[PDB]
Amino acid sequence: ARTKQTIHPGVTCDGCQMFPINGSRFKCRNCDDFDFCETCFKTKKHNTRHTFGRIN
Ligand SMILES: [Zn+2]
Ligand SMILES: [Zn+2]
Repeated sequence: ARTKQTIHPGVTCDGCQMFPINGSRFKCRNCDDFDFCETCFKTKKHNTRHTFGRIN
């Protein structure tokens, strides 16, 4: 059964252009408007001084 909504309306992964992001959203806390899907957050490097907040 579908028990949680996991689509993030209006949110594109900047790493892979997933749209909309399905699953956990990782928003950069330093960039104004930068987001990763989970695969990209675990897979792609960003700015080493930047940190992501998880939005599930
Ligand atoms: Zn992605
Ligand atoms: Zn950033």
